[PDB]
Amino acid sequence: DTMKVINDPIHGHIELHPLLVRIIDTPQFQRLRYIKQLGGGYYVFPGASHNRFEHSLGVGYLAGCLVHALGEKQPELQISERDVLCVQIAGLCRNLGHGPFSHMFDGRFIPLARPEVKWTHEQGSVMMFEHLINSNGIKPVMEQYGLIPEEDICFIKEQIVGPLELWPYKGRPENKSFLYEIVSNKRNGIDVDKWDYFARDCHHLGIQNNFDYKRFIKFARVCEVDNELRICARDKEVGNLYDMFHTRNSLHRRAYQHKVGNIIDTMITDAFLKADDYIEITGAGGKKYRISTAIDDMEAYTKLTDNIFLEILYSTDPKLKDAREILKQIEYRNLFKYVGETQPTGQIKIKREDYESLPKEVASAKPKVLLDVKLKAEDFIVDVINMDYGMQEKNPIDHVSFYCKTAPNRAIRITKNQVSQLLPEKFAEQLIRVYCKKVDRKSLYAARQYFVQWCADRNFTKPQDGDVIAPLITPQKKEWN
Amino acid sequence: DTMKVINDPIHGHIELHPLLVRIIDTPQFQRLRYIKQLGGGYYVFPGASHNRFEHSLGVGYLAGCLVHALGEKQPELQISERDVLCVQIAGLCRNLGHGPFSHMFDGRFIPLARPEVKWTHEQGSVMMFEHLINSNGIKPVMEQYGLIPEEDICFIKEQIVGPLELWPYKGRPENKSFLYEIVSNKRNGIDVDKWDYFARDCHHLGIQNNFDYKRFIKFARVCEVDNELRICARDKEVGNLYDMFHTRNSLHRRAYQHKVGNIIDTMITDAFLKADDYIEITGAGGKKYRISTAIDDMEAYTKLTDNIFLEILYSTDPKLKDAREILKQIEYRNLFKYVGETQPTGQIKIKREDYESLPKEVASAKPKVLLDVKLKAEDFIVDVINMDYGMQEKNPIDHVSFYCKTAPNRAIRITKNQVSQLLPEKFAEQLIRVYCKKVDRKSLYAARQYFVQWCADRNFTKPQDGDVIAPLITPQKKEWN
Amino acid sequence: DTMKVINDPIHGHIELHPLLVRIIDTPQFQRLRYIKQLGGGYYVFPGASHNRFEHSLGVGYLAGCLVHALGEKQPELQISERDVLCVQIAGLCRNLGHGPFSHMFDGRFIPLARPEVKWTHEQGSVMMFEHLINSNGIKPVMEQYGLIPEEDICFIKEQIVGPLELWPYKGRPENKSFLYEIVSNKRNGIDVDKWDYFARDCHHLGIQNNFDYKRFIKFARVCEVDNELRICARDKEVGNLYDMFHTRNSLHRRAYQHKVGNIIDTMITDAFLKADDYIEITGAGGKKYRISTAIDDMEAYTKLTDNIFLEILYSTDPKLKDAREILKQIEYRNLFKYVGETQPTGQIKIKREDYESLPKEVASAKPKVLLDVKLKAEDFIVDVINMDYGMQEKNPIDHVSFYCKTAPNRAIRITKNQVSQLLPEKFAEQLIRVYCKKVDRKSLYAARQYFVQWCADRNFTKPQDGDVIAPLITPQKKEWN
Amino acid sequence: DTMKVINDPIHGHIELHPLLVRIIDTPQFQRLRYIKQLGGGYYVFPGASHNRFEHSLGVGYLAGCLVHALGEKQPELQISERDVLCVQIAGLCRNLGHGPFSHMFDGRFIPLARPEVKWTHEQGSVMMFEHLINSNGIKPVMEQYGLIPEEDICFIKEQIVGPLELWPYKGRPENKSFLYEIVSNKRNGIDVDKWDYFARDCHHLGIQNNFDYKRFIKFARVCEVDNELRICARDKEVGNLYDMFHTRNSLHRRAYQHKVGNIIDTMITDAFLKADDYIEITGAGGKKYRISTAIDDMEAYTKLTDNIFLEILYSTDPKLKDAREILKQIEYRNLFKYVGETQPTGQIKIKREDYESLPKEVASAKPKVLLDVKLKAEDFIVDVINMDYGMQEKNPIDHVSFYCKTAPNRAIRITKNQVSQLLPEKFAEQLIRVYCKKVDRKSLYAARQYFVQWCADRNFTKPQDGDVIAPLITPQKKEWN
Ligand SMILES: Nc1ncnc2c1ncn2[C@H]1C[C@H](O)[C@@H](COP(=O)(O)OP(=O)(O)OP(=O)(O)O)O1
Ligand SMILES: Nc1ncnc2c1ncn2[C@H]1C[C@H](O)[C@@H](COP(=O)(O)OP(=O)(O)OP(=O)(O)O)O1
Ligand SMILES: Nc1ncnc2c1ncn2[C@H]1C[C@H](O)[C@@H](COP(=O)(O)OP(=O)(O)OP(=O)(O)O)O1
Ligand SMILES: Nc1ncnc2c1ncn2[C@H]1C[C@H](O)[C@@H](COP(=O)(O)OP(=O)(O)OP(=O)(O)O)O1
Ligand SMILES: [Mg+2]
Ligand SMILES: [Mg+2]
Repeated sequence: DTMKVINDPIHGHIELHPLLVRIIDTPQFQRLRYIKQLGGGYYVFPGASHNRFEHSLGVGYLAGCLVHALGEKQPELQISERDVLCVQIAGLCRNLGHGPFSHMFDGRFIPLARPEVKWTHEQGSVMMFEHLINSNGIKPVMEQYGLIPEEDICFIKEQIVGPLELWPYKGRPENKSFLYEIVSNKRNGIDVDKWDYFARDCHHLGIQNNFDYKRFIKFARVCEVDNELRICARDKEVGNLYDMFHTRNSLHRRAYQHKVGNIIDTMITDAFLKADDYIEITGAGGKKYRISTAIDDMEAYTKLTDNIFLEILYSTDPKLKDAREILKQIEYRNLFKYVGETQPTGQIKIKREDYESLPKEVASAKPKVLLDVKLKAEDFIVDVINMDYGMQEKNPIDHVSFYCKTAPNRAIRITKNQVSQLLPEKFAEQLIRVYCKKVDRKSLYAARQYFVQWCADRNFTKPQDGDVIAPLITPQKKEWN
Repeated sequence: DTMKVINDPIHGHIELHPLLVRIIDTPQFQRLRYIKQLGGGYYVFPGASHNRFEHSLGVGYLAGCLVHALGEKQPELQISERDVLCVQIAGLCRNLGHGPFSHMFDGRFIPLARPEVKWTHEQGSVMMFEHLINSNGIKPVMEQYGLIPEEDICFIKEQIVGPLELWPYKGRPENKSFLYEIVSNKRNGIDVDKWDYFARDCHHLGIQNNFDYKRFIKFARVCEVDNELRICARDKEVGNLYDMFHTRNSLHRRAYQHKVGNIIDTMITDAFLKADDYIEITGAGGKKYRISTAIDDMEAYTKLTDNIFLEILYSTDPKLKDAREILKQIEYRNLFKYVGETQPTGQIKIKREDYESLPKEVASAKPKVLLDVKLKAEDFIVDVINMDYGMQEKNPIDHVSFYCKTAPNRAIRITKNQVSQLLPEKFAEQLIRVYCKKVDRKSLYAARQYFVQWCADRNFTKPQDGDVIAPLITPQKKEWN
Repeated sequence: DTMKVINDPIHGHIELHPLLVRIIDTPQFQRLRYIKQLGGGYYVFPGASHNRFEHSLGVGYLAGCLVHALGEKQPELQISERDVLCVQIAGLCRNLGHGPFSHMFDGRFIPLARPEVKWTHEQGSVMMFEHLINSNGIKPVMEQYGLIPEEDICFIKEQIVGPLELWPYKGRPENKSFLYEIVSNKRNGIDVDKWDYFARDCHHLGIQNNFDYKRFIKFARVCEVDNELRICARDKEVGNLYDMFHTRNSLHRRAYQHKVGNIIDTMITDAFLKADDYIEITGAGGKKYRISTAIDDMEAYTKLTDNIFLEILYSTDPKLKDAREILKQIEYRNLFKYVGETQPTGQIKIKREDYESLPKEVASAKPKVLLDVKLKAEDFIVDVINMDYGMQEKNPIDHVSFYCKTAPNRAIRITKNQVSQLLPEKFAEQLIRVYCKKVDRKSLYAARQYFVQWCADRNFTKPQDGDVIAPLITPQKKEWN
Repeated sequence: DTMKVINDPIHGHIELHPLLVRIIDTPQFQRLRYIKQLGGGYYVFPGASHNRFEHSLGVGYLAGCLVHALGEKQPELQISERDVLCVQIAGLCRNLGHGPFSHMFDGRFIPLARPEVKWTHEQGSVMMFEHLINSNGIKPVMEQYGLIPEEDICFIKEQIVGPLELWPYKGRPENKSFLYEIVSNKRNGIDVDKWDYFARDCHHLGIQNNFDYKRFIKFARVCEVDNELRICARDKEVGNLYDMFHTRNSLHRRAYQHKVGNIIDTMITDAFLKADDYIEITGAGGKKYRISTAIDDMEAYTKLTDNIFLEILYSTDPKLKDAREILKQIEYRNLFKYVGETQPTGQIKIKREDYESLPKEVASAKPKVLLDVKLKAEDFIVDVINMDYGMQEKNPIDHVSFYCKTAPNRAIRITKNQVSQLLPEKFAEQLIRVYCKKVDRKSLYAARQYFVQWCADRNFTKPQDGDVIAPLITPQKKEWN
C-alpha cells in the first residue's frame, strides 16, 4: 500500500496515507456517499447535490493541514506522525453518524419518532467508528503504522464527542490539549469542520464564502493558557473571527434555514414517520429494524441512507400509501404553503416543550375579519429556529485566546469593545415560521389573518408584509403603527 | 403562476417561465435528481456528485440565452416568444431519457442485456417527453401560453432526436432552420448541451474549463447558407472552436474515460446483469418489468434511477447474492485491476462485432516468460474506446459557417490550413484498455506479460510502461526498440 | 461605428454602444489607466494593480444592466434608449475626477495643501466631464444618437454630484426619479459603483466577495413612494442588504484602511507636499500649475496621474531632494512604524479641527517608565478613521423601500427589529492609529509607553496588545484590569 | 527580522523568508511594480493591469514549493535550506531584467534601436541582480543565513541564464542537476515561470486556465537519467503536458499576439524610437543615458520603466513632438489599421533578415483592380510571428523524462505515438499580419487588394475574409477556388 491522491474541487489534490485509505474503503464510510450534506436544501438549491462523503475527506484533509502547520512552526510541541494520523482520522470520521438527509434525521425525525431517546449524530459517529474498526480489522493495520489502538481509539473518539466522562481526557495529556481543538472544538466552535463546509457548501450553493481558513492556519500558534497548551490566533485576526460567525449565520439565514427547504425537510420527516411501521432494515444476525430503531444496531444503520426516500416513493405496498403520497406531493411541488415569519420580543423565549402547543394557539386566534373558511390546529405548522453564534447567548470570541507579534508566546484575551462598536449586542435569537397545510386561495388568505392576529396577540414582531397580507389586522397594534 | 428564479452555481440566477416550471415539477423530470451525470466517475472524482437534473436546467437556460441573443441582434428573424419557449423546453428535456448512471446504462448495460435492440437516451427522451406531457395535462397549459401542441411538440421532439423521418423537418420551416442548431446540433455538435456540461463538470471535477460560451454567444449571427438560415460564428473565433473540441477530448481523457471510473461502470453493469432476472419494476396497469425491459414502459422507466444500485446493495434475497457481492467489492475497493492501454496502428480499426473476441486473444498470447499462473479469457476485460471530435473521422469545423466583420451577412467557410499547422491531422482514434479480474500479485504480473505480448503480436503501440512491466517481452519487437 | 465588446475579468464580455466608445477614447478618460484604484493599497496587497479605468467600465456596464432590467420588467416606466445611454455615461464618468492614488489625493493631500478649498472627486468629475465633452466634439455625436445635450448633460452631471442647486432635479422629472438611484445613490448609498468595486477589489485583493448584485438586480422593481417613482427591493432581500454594508465595512477594515497601506499613503502625501512648490504642470494656454492647483484647470488635471510619484522618485533636481528621500524610504521599506490602535469611549467624538493637536497630546503624556529617549510631537503621526455604514450614525436600511410578492406595486418599510437582533446597535465609530517616525528599537519602545499612557489618560479603549507592549502602564487603569 | 506573509490572489498566503524580504525591498526589485506584465495587452484586455512585481513573487513562491515537495518525498537527495533559498531567489529574480512594457522592449525596441547588440531580458536579469546585491549589502545577509555568496550567486545566475561558460555548471554539481530545471528549464521549458503566468495572466485577462501545476508538483520525482539526477513526471501525466503547451499557444493566439495589442506595442515602440535621441536617463556618477543605452548601466536601467510612456505623452519639448503625437493617436484610438493575416505554405520559412523587405513586397504587388490611391512601402507594417512549443520545430515532450508507478526510480521516454493521434504533426509555424498606416476608407480598401494579391503571388494561405475583402483578386488563384 502507498499513499493515494484525490482531486477535490475545494482543496485540490489531497494526499491520503494508506491507513486512511483503508478506513475510507469500508461500507461504513462509503455509506456517506448516499447522504446529502444539506438534506432538503437540494430541492431549493439545485447545485447542492453534494454528500457527506466528500465533506468528510475535506475535514480530514484540513485537520491534517492544521496539525502539520503547527508542528512545522513549533517543533518544541513534539507533534508525532501518530498524532497527525489520529487527528486526520477523527476529521474523516466525525460525520459517520449522520442519517438520511443529515440534520433532518437527528433534528426532526428522531425527536418525533423516539421522544424518550437522546440521540445525536456525534454519538452515532462514535458507534459507527467502533463498528467500522471492528468489522474491518483496522486495529492491526493501525499497529502496523505505529498507532496504539487502546489509547489512540480513545483519543479519536474523544476528539469527536468530547470526554467520555481536572484534565478530563485520557487519549492525550494536557501538553497535547491543543490537538482537541482541531476537529470538533468544544470550547468555542472554531474548527476545521466549519472551514470545509463554508467553502464546500458555498461552491455548491452558488453563494460566495467570506472566510479565509488558510490565512487563519498561517497565523495560528500554540501558547500556554491556564496550564494547558492551546491554539491561539494572532490578535489582529480577531475581526476575521467575528466575521466567520457572521458568515455562518448568513448561510443559515440564506440557505440552511431557507423557509421552503425547511418545509420540504418537514414533509420528508412526515413521510418517514408514516412509513416507519412498515419499512424493515436487516441488521445483525438477520434481525429486522425500523427507520427509527436502526440507530440501535450499526449493521442496520450502515444501510440507512437517503435511499429510504426512493424506496418509499417507488413502493407499491398499500400500507405505504400515505407516506408515498406525501413524497409525490413534493415531486409535483404541492408543498405546504409558507404563511409568514416573526420573532419574539424582549425576554420572551420559546421552550422546546411548548412547540407542540403553537399550532393550537394560531388556530385559536380571533382575527376580526370576514373568513370563508375556519382553520384548525392540524392545518398549521409552526417551525421554531434558534439562531446563534454556536454557544446560545454567549460570545464565542470571549473563549478564544490570542497572541501579539511582540510576544508570540504570551496568550491574551480580547473583549468585544476592544474590537468594534459595529458588532452584535446579542448572540442568539429565535425565528418562528408558520405554514399552512391547506393550500387553496381562501385557506391561505385565512391563514394569513390568523397568523398576523396571533403575532399581535403574542406581541411578536410585525411580519414584514403584515400590512399587505392583513391590512385589517395590523392597525389594532399601535406598536406596529 | 409567475416566473421562478433558481440559483445555479454555474449560471447564477436563472428565470424560469411558468410553463417550464410546470414541466419541471413532474415525476418524469424530477427523476433526474437521482441519476448522476458522470455515473461511476463519482467513485474517482468525489466532487462529481451532480445529477442530470441540474444539468438539464442549465441546458434549458443556455438554449434560451442563445435564442434571445439572436433575436435581439437580428429582429428581422421574427423569433417569437413561442419559438423561445419551445427551444427552452427542448433544452430542458433532452436528458429525460437517461438511465441509471447515465452513459453506463445505454453505453454498456443495454447493449449487453438486450443485444437485439437499438436504444439510445435520445429516443428515450422523446418517449419520456410524450409520457410527461400526457400524464400531466401539459398540452392545455401550452395552449394557455400560446403554443400550438401539434406543431410545437413535433418541433421539440425534432430538436432532441432529429427528423422523425429537401427540408426534412415539420415543426418549423427553413427560415427557422437555425433553431435546430441550438439544443442538439446534428450538423457539427456545437450546442448548448456541451456548454453546460463543460462548465458544470469542470466545477465539480476540480478541473478548469477552457471554453468561453458567453463569448461565442456574443459573436454568433444568423446568415443564409445554401438557402437555409444558419447560425454563423465570427471568422476569427475559429481557433476557439477548435479549442472547444480539444477541451472535450481532454475531459474525456482525464475524467469521462478515466480507466478506473470505467472499470467501476463495468462492475456496476455486471451487477445489474446479475440482478436483472430478479429486480421487478412496476409499470402501467401494475405490470412488472425488469431493469432491461423498463425502457419499454415509460411509467416503469420513471422509477428506474441510481436507486437500483442501493436496492441491490442492501438486498437480503439470496437470488441477488452474486450481484450484491460485486457491489460490495466496489465498496471495499477490491476492483478489477487495470493492466494497461494501447492503440491500433496504421489503418487498423476494431469493429464492434470483434469486441467479444478480444479477451480470448489476450489469453491466447504466448509470452516467453516464466509464469506461476496461467490466465483464461474470462479473467480479462478489454474496453475499446472510440475517441473523436464528435463526427467519427470528420473535422466538425468543416461543417461550421463563419462571417467576417466587413460583411456580417455573408457566410463563408474556413479550412484547417487557413487556421494553423499545429492542429490535429486526424480527428478519431481508438484506445484499448485491458483489465484483469484476478487481482493478486501473481495474476497481475502474468496479465501484464500476456497483454504486452498481445500488443506485440497485433502490432499495437507500445504501452507507455511496457519496458518496466514486461522487460522480457518488449525487446522482441524492433519497432519499439 | 458599431458596438464594441470588451472582456472584463469581473463581468465578462461587456458591449459598448458607439457613443460610449467615443467618450472612452479621449485623453480625459484614458487618464484613468494611470490612477490606481486602491492607491497605496498596492504596496500591501500586490494583486491590487488595478486602475480606475477598468472600474469605470464596470460601473458603466452595471448601470446599463440595472436600467435595462427595470425597463424589461416594467415597460410602463417608458425608459428610453436615451435614458439608458445617459445612465451608462454617468456610470462611466463618475470616477473622472479622481487624482493620483485616488482617495489619498482628495482625502489627505488637498485638505493639507489647500485647506481653504472644499474639493471632492465628485466635483472634479463634473468638471472633467464638461472638459471631455467640449474638448472632443462629443455634443454632435450625442445628437446623432438621439440625446438632447442641454437636458441630458445636466442629467448626467446631476447623477454624479446631485442637484446643481420640491423636485430639485432638472435633467429628468419625478416620474423618472428612480434613474437617479442607479449610479450614485444619495439617499442610501446602494448603487452600482459599490457593486463593481466589491467584486473587482476582491478579485484583485485576494479576498472573497459576499454580496450578490445580480440577485439584487433580479429582485429590483420601481414603486411609488411619496409621489416619486423609486427603486424597491424585495422584502426578504433585506438581510442581503445589511450584509452588503457589513461587507463594505470588512473591506475597509481588512484592506482599504490597512494600517500600513495608510501610512504609505501618508508618506506619499508628505512627499507630494514637499514637491508641490517645484513640480510644474502645463495647462491651458501654456500656463503652469502645481500639483495642488492643477484642480483649477482641467487641461492640467488631465496630466495629473500616479506618474507624479515616479517623476519625483526619478528627479535629480536638488530642490526635490526631501520629497525624493521620502519615496526612497518607501522603496527600502523604511516606513514610519505603527505603534498601535485605540478607540474613543462613550459619547466622545474627535472633531476634524482637533486632528492636528493629537501628536502633541501623545508627546505630552508622562508614562512612569524609564526611557532612554524622549520623543517630540513631530515624531508621532495620529490617523483618525471614521468608519460607518455610509450615513454617519444613520442606518441606511431605514432609507430603503421594499415590496412583497403578494402586492409588488406597494412599497413598504422594514425596521431593524423586524430583521434580526444580531445586527449592529450603532452604525458609526472612530479608530485612532498612532505611528512613530523614529524607527529604532529604543524610540519604538518609548513610543509604545507614550501611546498607552495617552490612551489611559484619555480614557480610550485598551489597545489589544497593551499588556504586552506596556506592562508597566496598563495596571494603573482599573477599567482595563 | 522574521518571515513575512503576503496575500496573492493567485497563490493565497505566501511566506517569505527574511532574506527574500531584504532582496525584495530594494529599488532594483520594486522597479517591477512599474512594468506591465503584458505590455500593450492592457490596451486590449483592461483586466491586465498586473505588473512584473507580483509575477516575480509568484515564481519565487512556486520555485520554493517544487523544491520543498521534492525534498519531502526524497530525503535521499539531501536538498538543503541553502538550496531552497537559492532556488527561491532565482525564481524571484528571473524577471529583473525586463524593460518598459516587458516583451515589447527586448522583442521590438532594442532589436530596432541597437541591431548590433544581442540583448535579452535574461542577460539583463543577471546584470540587475549583481547590481542589486552589490548596491544593497546583500552578501553579508546571505552569509548570515548560511549561504556562500561565491558559489550561490553563481548558482542563482546560472539558474536564470544557463552556464556562464560534460557538466557545464559551477554553482552545483550533477547530483543537484534537477535544481536547474525549476526556475528556467533550458531542456524542455517546463518550469515554474510558466505556471505562474498561466494562472495569473488568465485571472487578469478573463480567460480560464486549463493547466494544473499543483497536480504536476505532486507527481514529480527525481530519477537518474544519463548520469544526471533529473525531475521526472509520472507517465500518465504526459497528456497534461501536451495540454500545457497547447494552453500556452492558445494564450499567445488569443492574448499575447492579439492583432491590436501587437499594433499598439508597435506604435509605442515607434514613439520610443522617435524619442530616443531626446530622453535622458541619469545613471552612475550623474552620467546621462538614452532609452536604448540604459541597458549598459544598471543604475540607469533601474529608472527605466513604463513611466517613459507618460514622460513622452506629457512632454512639452518640441523635439518630442513626433513621438508625443504617436502616443496621442493611441489615446484617441486612431491606430494603424489591421488589413489581414496569412501563413506561409509548404517548407517556406521567413528569415529575420527578410522582415525589412516585406512592406516593400506588399507595395510592389499589382492587383488588377481599380484603385483611387497608390500605396508605398512605408504605408505598410508586416508583423511576422513565430509560434511554436518553445523549441522551434522540436517537440518538447521528447525531452521530458517519465516514471511509472511499478518502478518509480526508473526513468523512461514516451513518444508522441504512444500518447495520441490527435496531437499536432508540427510544432512550429509562422503568422504574418499586415497593417496599413493610412487609415482612411480608400487607403484601406487599396491595402486589402495589395495584401491579398501579395498572398496570391507568394502562395501564402488564403486570408479567411479574402473573398469578401478582395472578391476581384481571389478568383485568379485556383488553389483557393
Ligand atoms: N488530468 C487530471 N487532472 C486533474 N485531476 C485528475 C486528472 N486525472 C485524474 N484526476 C483525479 C481523479 C482522482 O481524484 C485523482 C486520482 O488520480 P489518478 O492519478 O488518475 O489515480 P489512479 O489511482 O487512477 O492512478 P494510479 O495509476 O496512479 O493509481 O485525480
Ligand atoms: N441570499 C440568497 N443568495 C443567493 N441565492 C439565494 C438566496 N436565497 C435563496 N437563493 C436561491 C435558492 C433558490 O434556488 C432560489 C430561490 O430563491 P427564493 O427567492 O428564496 O425562492 P422562493 O420561492 O423562496 O421565493 P418566493 O418567496 O417568491 O417563493 O434562489
Ligand atoms: N479568445 C478570447 N477570449 C476572451 N477574450 C478575448 C479573446 N480575444 C479577444 N478577447 C478580448 C480582448 C478585448 O477586451 C475584447 C475584444 O476582442 P476582439 O474581438 O479581439 O476585438 P477586435 O476589435 O480586436 O476585433 P474586430 O476585428 O471585431 O474589431 O475581447
Ligand atoms: N483580513 C485579511 N484577509 C486577507 N488578507 C489580508 C487581511 N489582512 C491583511 N491581508 C493581506 C495584506 C498583506 O498582503 C498580507 C499580510 O498583511 P498583514 O498580516 O496585515 O501584515 P502586517 O505587516 O500588517 O502585519 P504585522 O507587520 O503586524 O506582522 O495579507
Ligand atoms: Mg490508484
Ligand atoms: Mg508587518
